[PDB]
Amino acid sequence: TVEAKNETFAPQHPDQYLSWKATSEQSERVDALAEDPRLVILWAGYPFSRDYNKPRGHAFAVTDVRETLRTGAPKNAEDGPLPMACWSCKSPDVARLIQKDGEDGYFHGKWARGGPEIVNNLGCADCHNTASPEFAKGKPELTLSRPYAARAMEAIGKPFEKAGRFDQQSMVCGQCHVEYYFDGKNKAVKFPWDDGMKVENMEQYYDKIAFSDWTNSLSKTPMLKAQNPEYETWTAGIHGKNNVTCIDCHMPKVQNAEGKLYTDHKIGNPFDNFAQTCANCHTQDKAALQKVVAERKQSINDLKIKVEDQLVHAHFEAKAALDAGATEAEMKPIQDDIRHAQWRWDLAIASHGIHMHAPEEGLRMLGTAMDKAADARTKLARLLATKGITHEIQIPDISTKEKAQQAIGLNMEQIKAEKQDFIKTVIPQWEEQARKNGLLS
Amino acid sequence: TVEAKNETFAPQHPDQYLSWKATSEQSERVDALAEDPRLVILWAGYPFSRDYNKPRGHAFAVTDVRETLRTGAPKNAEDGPLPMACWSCKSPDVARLIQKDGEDGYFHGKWARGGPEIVNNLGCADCHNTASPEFAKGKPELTLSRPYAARAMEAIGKPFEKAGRFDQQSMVCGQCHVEYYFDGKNKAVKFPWDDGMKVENMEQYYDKIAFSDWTNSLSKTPMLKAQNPEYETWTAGIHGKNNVTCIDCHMPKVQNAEGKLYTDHKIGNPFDNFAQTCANCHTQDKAALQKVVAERKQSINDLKIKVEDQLVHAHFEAKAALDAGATEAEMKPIQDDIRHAQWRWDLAIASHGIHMHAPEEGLRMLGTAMDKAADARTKLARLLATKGITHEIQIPDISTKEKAQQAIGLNMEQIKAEKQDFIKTVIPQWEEQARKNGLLS
Ligand code: HEC
Ligand code: HEC
Ligand code: HEC
Ligand code: HEC
Ligand code: HEC
Ligand code: HEC
Ligand code: HEC
Ligand code: HEC
Ligand code: HEC
Ligand code: HEC
Ligand SMILES: [Ca+2]
Ligand SMILES: [Ca+2]
Ligand SMILES: [Ca+2]
Ligand SMILES: [Ca+2]
Repeated sequence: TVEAKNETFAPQHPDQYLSWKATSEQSERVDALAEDPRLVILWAGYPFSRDYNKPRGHAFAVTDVRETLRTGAPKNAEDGPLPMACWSCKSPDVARLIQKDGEDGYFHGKWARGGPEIVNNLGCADCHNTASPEFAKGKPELTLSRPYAARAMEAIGKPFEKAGRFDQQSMVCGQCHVEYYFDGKNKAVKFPWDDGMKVENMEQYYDKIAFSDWTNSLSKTPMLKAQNPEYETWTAGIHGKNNVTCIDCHMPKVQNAEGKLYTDHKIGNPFDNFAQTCANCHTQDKAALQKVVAERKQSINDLKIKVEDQLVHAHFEAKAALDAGATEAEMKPIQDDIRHAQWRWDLAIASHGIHMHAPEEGLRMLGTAMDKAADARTKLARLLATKGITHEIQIPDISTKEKAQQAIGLNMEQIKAEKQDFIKTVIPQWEEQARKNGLLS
Repeated sequence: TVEAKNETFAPQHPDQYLSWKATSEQSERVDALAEDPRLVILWAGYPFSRDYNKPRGHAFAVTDVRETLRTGAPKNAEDGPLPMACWSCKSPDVARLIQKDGEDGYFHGKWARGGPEIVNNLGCADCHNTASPEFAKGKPELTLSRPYAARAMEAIGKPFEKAGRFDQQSMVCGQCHVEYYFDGKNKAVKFPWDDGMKVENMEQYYDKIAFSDWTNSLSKTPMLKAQNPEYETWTAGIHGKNNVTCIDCHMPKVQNAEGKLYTDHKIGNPFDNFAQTCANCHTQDKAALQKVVAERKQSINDLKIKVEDQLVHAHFEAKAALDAGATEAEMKPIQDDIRHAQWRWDLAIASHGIHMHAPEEGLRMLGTAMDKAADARTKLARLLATKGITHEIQIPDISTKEKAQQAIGLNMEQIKAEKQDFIKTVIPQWEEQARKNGLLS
């Protein structure tokens, strides 16, 4: 009884439906690896070294997971590199499948299996109990449609059904805008929050089970990957500490044409409606506030490049240590430091909003990253020395995305061509099947 | 015309005189070396590695400058390690001597020479144009009594006499609460503010004139020493950007018993009068705001110790490279890194208010310090290796202040005995002679 066909709700809720659909204006897909080719090196061996763009409007979540090189070109339902869990934060068909087949049944198999099932845009049933008779009368009836998120919120002592209205607001965004990992043989989504939401707590959670997302193919380090920890970092920042919710900024109360107030569902940049967002609580003018946010952004960006350069050197130094005959036992302490270094950097800047939500916390995390990178590179220079190398390790040319990608051994020409053929041929098949089954208009 | 004898003003200004005098209640003198022995290594070869306490009330300025091991135990007027400029920020007798002898004549010679002349506590004439007929009538008539401070404010585009009242408020504190160095053959106070007040701007200032405060005796690095940059860091923080002045927090407007409003001159912790400081602008309660502040403090403290431990190892590793035969040319790139890492560390935390005034700036500078300390240790590991040394360099025991000080060759028992002798026999000759000459009641 979850309804994933969002247009079902346009007659009854035009103001919310129309502004929801308007995230389709937020369409520029910015190539983040082209903007920062060092990311290719830090993510070598992981699909993020192939393709990683800045987020854009919710209306594109389904298109973007279909089009990313990360999911590749599966030839059938059992094929492709990634599991069903990649659909989880992209569409209300996930809520539909979880209800129909259960959680274990949803997470089983490959991403490719969900192709003709997960087809409606990120939408009403992701955040709302659209089954409640109250929803058609205009009450939000906010709900956690994702059970792993419900279990996470209980782990940090905020069970969602007991939380008040305002805590629940940020928690619906905290279904997806969080750090997570894939746990178990079915690769089910889990947020690593059992020990708390701080970078140190989560690093402790992964280290006590020896978890790794992948092995960096330069340094052979067992690495952790961070993903957009907005819920965690917002909680740590000044706004979170004062109960200023994601909604206060990103879904403000606005007036329709008749003057009736409703929640703006065009989720995007709060600066676009400054008068209804920051000016509700701040007296400073829009340009003054933009300029503060811009300066924190540039401070964080400058420091983040310095930490990435150290890390690029650490991975290439480890690779030269390995080629010189370093044993596993000689590399272990170095790989510990690189893993912890990169984990702190990644978490610090995996959220594109960190300079706004908790800039001090991002700056703190980068400083602790840089401390471990220093340990990695000092250990490495001593190790290379016992192998008779005492000069500076030279880095290949990584000045562009394409050069960084050939240097780590990716055959990009062939990767892109197989993707192109998959988008062209498989996607219309999936849509044809979904329409046939009544899953898509 | 300058009046250094503060008590002169008691009959006319009881509310201000009484609150001013009450700084003598902030009497705890906390030993920062004992809390943090790494400082003794980073400042090895410099007077701060002998004695460094946290600041206490203005009432103690003249006491603390006379009692500090840093000023040694001069036998006569041309003796001792420090110049006249150490008096500059401690007493209104400085304004009297600058007027009487001029700025050059005041700065010429040793600290010891001012001993029988600089005798009255930090007071009225340091911040007030007391000779104005408006002063006796109850108007502040704020003034910059230090001309080097006046040229510094011009240098940052904020001449004092053109500034509004609110800028002038913070400028008075800004005569002393700043980074400075000693310039030229008479060792004149100078604020390195010509290129601006950011860490990077002052770094350029010093590196452009090849200036060094001292040479670290372990690494032989020509080093820069930072001093309490409250004015610079407060300007960088969110309060300074919203024109919340030093005064709004540290010298608030209060009522006397008769209800007349006056400025509390008991300059201290703004949390002691929360209802008249933070509560003027914030609706959070005291416990909540104390908690956010203590949290920033801990964040900066933790990261600071990380950078310090890196810099402790760098200095000892540089010592070991020198002992293993490294030439000046081989040390030079390492020493430049040490100098830059340590400059950014020292400026980041030499203000004890940074976690309140500009916590993100402190954090940012600490992370850039860390980047340079990393480069130093990496180059040092490579250099040590070319000399046949491939093991980690063992550090001596520095777990207490006394152990650290022995490790850098300070005979603390003799230093302390000499100071005690000076405090016992010279201080009273200075005071008796000041009294005889009418300078001290
Ligand atoms: C399984 C490994 C996947 C893959 C292949 C993708 N997702 Fe996600 N995703 C989540 C959130 C909050 C965002 C926007 C915030 C941000 O990116 O900073 C994204 C974005 C995407 C994109 C678009 C941007 C890009 O990387 O190109 C793509 C292509 C993408 N995803 C693919 C949230 C989640 C989850 C919430 C717990 C889960 C699980 C996943 N994503 C899993 C995957
Ligand atoms: C798909 C097109 C829809 C529709 C029809 C609705 N929403 Fe949402 N919604 C979200 C949040 C956090 C709120 C605020 C709840 C609160 O104020 O406490 C709302 C609000 C509503 C309402 C209530 C009336 C209103 O305008 O405030 C209604 C009828 C409504 N919505 C309809 C959150 C989300 C989402 C989070 C990512 C998504 C997606 C949607 N809503 C989608 C829809
Ligand atoms: C709760 C009301 C929120 C808030 C405040 C935001 N989201 Fe999401 N989001 C999700 C994914 C997969 C993306 C990437 C989509 C893509 O690139 O194709 C996003 C993106 C955003 C943004 C960026 C918008 C832009 O124009 O850049 C913003 C500001 C944002 N989100 C805020 C995934 C999810 C969810 C999975 C079902 C849910 C629930 C939310 N987001 C909820 C929220
Ligand atoms: C509650 C946990 C959330 C979540 C899920 C998001 N936000 Fe914010 N955010 C705010 C502003 C002004 C920006 C733009 C920053 C800039 O212009 O430089 C953002 C950014 C984001 C993003 C990234 C968007 C992108 O395209 O990269 C995301 C995914 C995001 N937010 C989600 C403002 C605020 C707030 C102002 C007080 C608060 C509260 C939140 N955001 C909270 C959250
Ligand atoms: C719209 C996107 C914005 C922007 C740019 C900012 N805010 Fe807020 N804010 C609120 C509260 C209660 C505080 C704490 C200080 C206080 O007690 O008043 C803040 C703080 C800030 C800061 C300083 C902290 C920092 O992170 O550097 C800044 C730079 C800032 N804000 C910018 C309250 C609110 C709101 C209440 C519902 C809303 C909406 C906003 N703020 C929105 C924004
Ligand atoms: C302008 C009104 C101010 C403000 C807000 C403060 N000062 Fe000063 N200060 C000076 C010296 C030498 C010290 C150390 C004294 C000692 O330890 O013996 C201080 C100390 C302070 C404090 C710390 C008080 C405490 O209990 O810890 C504070 C909060 C403080 N100052 C604020 C020197 C000077 C000046 C030299 C002539 C001037 C002018 C100022 N300070 C001005 C201000
Ligand atoms: C304007 C340039 C100044 C100057 C010269 C000083 N302050 Fe502040 N400060 C504030 C608070 C709450 C503290 C205590 C922090 C804590 O409780 O953990 C401080 C601290 C200082 C110090 C150090 C005092 C010490 O004994 O260690 C000094 C020398 C100092 N300040 C001087 C609060 C504020 C403000 C609140 C918004 C404002 C503005 C300023 N201070 C401005 C300045
Ligand atoms: C007395 C010691 C305090 C303390 C503990 C704090 N303040 Fe203030 N504050 C003021 C303004 C204009 C802002 C900007 C946010 C906004 O636009 O409202 C702030 C911000 C803060 C924060 C958040 C930013 C940060 O530095 O982390 C915090 C934690 C904070 N303040 C604490 C204004 C004032 C005042 C106006 C005259 C005064 C007084 C204070 N603040 C005093 C304090
Ligand atoms: C331009 C201002 C200025 C100059 C010049 C100056 N001081 Fe200070 N001094 C301060 C301020 C402000 C404080 C308190 C703030 C702090 O120390 O964090 C301080 C604190 C002190 C203290 C108490 C704290 C401690 O370190 O034990 C002593 C002692 C001291 N100074 C000695 C000296 C000596 C010796 C010299 C000259 C080498 C000197 N001062 C020069 C501004 C100055
Ligand atoms: C280190 C700075 C400082 C010193 C020392 C100092 N004052 Fe002040 N005084 C100020 C400031 C700042 C103001 C506030 C000006 C304003 O409100 O704009 C002020 C205000 C005043 C006023 C105006 C009325 C009022 O209370 O606002 C008088 C009178 C005054 N002080 C007298 C004195 C006396 C008497 C002494 C010595 C016992 C003294 N000051 C020492 C800084 C200082
Ligand atoms: Ca975007
Ligand atoms: Ca992860
Ligand atoms: Ca103190
Ligand atoms: Ca200095």
